[PDB]
Amino acid sequence: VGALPIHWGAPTASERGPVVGTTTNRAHRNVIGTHSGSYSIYRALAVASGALSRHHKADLTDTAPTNIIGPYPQWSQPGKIVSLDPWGATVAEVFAAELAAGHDIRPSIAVTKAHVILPEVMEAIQKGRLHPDGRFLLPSGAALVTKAAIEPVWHLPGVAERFHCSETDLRRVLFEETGGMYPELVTRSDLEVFLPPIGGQTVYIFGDARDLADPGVELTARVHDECNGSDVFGSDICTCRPYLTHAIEECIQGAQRGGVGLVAYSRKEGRALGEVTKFLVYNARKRQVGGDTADQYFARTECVAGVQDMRFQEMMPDVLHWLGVRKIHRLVSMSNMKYDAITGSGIEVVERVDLPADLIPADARVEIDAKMAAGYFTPGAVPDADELAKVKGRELD
Amino acid sequence: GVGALPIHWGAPTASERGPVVGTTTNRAHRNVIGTHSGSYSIYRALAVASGALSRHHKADLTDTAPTNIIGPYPQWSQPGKIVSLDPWGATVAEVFAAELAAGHDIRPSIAVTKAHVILPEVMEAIQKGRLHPDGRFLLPSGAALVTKAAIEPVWHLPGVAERFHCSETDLRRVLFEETGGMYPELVTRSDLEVFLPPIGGQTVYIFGDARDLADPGVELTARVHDECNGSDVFGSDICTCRPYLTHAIEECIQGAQRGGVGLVAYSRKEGRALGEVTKFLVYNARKRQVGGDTADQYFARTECVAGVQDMRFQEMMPDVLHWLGVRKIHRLVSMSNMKYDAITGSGIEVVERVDLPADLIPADARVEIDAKMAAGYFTPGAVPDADELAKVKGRELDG
Ligand SMILES: O=c1ccn([C@H]2C[C@H](O)[C@@H](COP(=O)(O)OP(=O)(O)OP(=O)(O)O)O2)c(=O)[nH]1
Ligand SMILES: O=c1ccn([C@H]2C[C@H](O)[C@@H](COP(=O)(O)OP(=O)(O)OP(=O)(O)O)O2)c(=O)[nH]1
Ligand SMILES: [Zn+2]
Ligand SMILES: [Zn+2]
Repeated sequence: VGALPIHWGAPTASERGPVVGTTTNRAHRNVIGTHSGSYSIYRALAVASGALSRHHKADLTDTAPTNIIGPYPQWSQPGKIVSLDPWGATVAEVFAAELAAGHDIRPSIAVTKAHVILPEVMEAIQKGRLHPDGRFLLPSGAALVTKAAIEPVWHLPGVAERFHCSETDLRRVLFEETGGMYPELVTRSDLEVFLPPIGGQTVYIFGDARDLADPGVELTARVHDECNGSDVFGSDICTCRPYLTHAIEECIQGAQRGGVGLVAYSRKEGRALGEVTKFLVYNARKRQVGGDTADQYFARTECVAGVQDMRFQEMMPDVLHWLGVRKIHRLVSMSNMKYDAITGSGIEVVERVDLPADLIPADARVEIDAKMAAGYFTPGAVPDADELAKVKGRELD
Repeated sequence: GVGALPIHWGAPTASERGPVVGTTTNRAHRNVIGTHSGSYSIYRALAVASGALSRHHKADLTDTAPTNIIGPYPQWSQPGKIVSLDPWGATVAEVFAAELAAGHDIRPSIAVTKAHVILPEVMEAIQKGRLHPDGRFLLPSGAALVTKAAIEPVWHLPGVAERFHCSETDLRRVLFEETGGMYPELVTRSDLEVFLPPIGGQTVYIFGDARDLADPGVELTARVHDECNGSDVFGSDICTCRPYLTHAIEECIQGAQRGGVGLVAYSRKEGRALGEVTKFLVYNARKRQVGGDTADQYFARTECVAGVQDMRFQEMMPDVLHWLGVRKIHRLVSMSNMKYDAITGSGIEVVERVDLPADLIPADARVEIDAKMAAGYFTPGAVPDADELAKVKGRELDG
């Protein structure tokens, strides 16, 4: 009849206990916050307008994962996974008794399958770079994938340790810097788990999810942070979608050669500054005295945002650990921030696959040159001060 | 010091309206619930906790101003017309220059810039002769020249409540309860009317001249598209989303080329605003149910998981149109009766409705679009019957 305890990192589901973040019975709630990231606000609108009963509980029939992921040892190693719930995809199975007992437990992960058709993959086929095999890649250009949507679930003591500050400071600052969101951050130190109203990520798996846990199977992977204006709209000011679709191409070939491929797509728009800040910086970049130069790229963000980047890649490897990933043979990525995080978490990276020069869009030179000067991996020449001062950016029109 | 500046929502001028002060550098100046950047205030907090970002930092807005002048328009002050974004949010540096100088730390909630967008479907449209570069709107590279505006949410709680035909205090209590107590000020600070929710906003892509949006004598082609990452980015063939998005973009480019103007609004409402986890759960149940993935079961599968078919509440979606001065949409590249009802209900005339051509429906999206048509989505001709909707049109899992 009371709220179930949570022992983060315990080796069984029973011992770990379920994340109860629903609101149908507040005496059962054992976390701060609520499911579905931002979309709790829309659920509130649906309740307030009469469309949805505040008493509704999901019918989870037939929703269970299409592919079995874990459990793996990483799920129970202390401090290893702190920003998602390793049991979040299998709650209907591992918490069946708690559900029947009356605890309204929602999945925070869902696993299904798809056929993804990307125009860049269809072109890769037309140009003889890819050849359909009928298993991973079809003649239509469709790739067969497993995909997993993963919503955030933060163990605040683990997150604090991840960031080298005390938990009470992390929680106080979370409370203050959001204008006082969730006073239980400072008022309920007994609650260790937080469901923030932020986007999560989506994992695309090419081949067998279980091979992600076998470091003897060659793994091609990219962690991609959302860039809507490119990932969807193809703006030529940045490398994002070209890098994403190049990685997808490489992942398909990886699977075809008998390995496995992984793309994680994490919702951190604009370096987790959001899109308004991102567009303000573009304007400042193009209007500054001297033109849009690579040697001012980072400074223009700094002046608006007070920081260069807020993605905190130190939590990004949790999804890899959830998947059992223990080694990445081909990391399709250049960022030294991502590379240090992944390898700093124990995961070997064998080959770093930089973005081929011919995929850089017409107004993305400023970005990629600044990034290589800042330490992003490249096999070739790093731009020196003189090359960074070239006005490589297009004028405002 | 000075107290918090009052806010008179929908006042005739920026000065009378008052700035949205949602920063945290000075708590005494805050005059709203919440903070800027939607979801991304959580990351800002992390940056401050880690010591990477000073809690005293304030934006240098030098050179950030809109690339295109949007408004002001009468709709910015019509009662209850715009309740989910701040019409002054793009121009705070100009219209609240005084208050900034009096020490009120005021951030934009809107940014307006320009871009060259290069979509593969547009390149292919050129190869097939559906589109022809003109050098001004569409380049031979396939790049289209656009103005784009990122709009983050700013809610006037009394106006939002009215829009939903419920009392303001009921709306605010339910927002508080159903989020697990997100912002107690919702129930504790009835004097604060304005709420900055931690949700995504939208991005408007304008083909041609933004000022023409306010001129109903200029032919407007428009789509309001709700985010579907798994299609809009990854092209899953279960749904129509990216085909509809890129079809609309093609139509907007052409509209601008003929002397008109185009608009695509891209709103962050993943999975009918249920989010992506619920969306994937429903796909699984669709494909495993007795009798297979059929269109007459499509909406039932969502209701069983989510308790509703849809949470996007299109009732707030026309606000951006009114912000842009749109009074008439000559070609609405959309089918949803929910969107159409909200748009016309809000006073915007719609002339032609442009359905998704049959040949752009992906291989496993037949279930979706048939169910939508049978549910009342616009279609130029016949709607499917009880039979037809009962055909197992959906691919099996793995499949
Ligand atoms: O000028 C820019 C440059 C980058 N981004 C954002 C988008 C996202 O937050 C990330 C997109 O790409 P990716 O996910 O692949 O990250 P990265 O740091 O560029 O590393 P790499 O591509 O080497 O993996 O950068 C901007 O908003 N404005
Ligand atoms: O099976 C589905 C069907 C739809 N969506 C969501 C995604 C988003 O919430 C919207 C996709 O794009 P759009 O913005 O164009 O909405 P629509 O209702 O289909 O109306 P129309 O396309 O006719 O304008 O529907 C799902 O999550 N699963
Ligand atoms: Zn980008
Ligand atoms: Zn879709």
